Amino acid sequence: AFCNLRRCELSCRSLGLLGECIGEECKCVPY
Repeated sequence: AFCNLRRCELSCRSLGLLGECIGEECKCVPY
């Protein structure tokens, strides 16, 4: 499976941030 970027985003949105995928995993970004 791919990284769930379309849900990673909604998760970082709860912190007021953007979401981003690196390799197979999720992080948040200041963008």
